[PDB]
Amino acid sequence: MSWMQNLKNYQHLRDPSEYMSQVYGDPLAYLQETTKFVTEREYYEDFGYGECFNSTESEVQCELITGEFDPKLLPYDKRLAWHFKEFCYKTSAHGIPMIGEAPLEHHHHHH
Repeated sequence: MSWMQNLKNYQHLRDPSEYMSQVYGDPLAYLQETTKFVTEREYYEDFGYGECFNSTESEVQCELITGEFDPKLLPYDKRLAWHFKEFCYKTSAHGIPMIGEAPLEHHHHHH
């Protein structure tokens, strides 16, 4: 699984694999990250709750940690830190469950 970090640790190539290892759920998530690398309407509009805010079967427990979301092993740029960590490795769930602007906009989820 360490290959996931090995790709996402740096941005030298346009290979989608770096972002396919970033997000494990809905294609739209790492699709927008592949074309942008930064926040986007669709990137947090259909998202908000799940492994990486996604609506797919939780398998690696991103709500706490996966073993690939280790802060010591993943380099953090300003844009990387905000988008990557908050979307995937965010453990909290407050009034803003999105990457940025969420005026009481909570995506459907179950407790």
